Amino acid sequence: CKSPGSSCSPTSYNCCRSCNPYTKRCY
Repeated sequence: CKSPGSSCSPTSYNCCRSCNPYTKRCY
C-alpha cells in the first residue's frame, strides 16, 4: 500500500490509511 502524500484516487485501495480528496494524496 502507500503512505500519505502518495497520490491516490478517492478509493485507490492503494493507501495504507485512505486518500486526501483535496490533494489526492493518501490521507
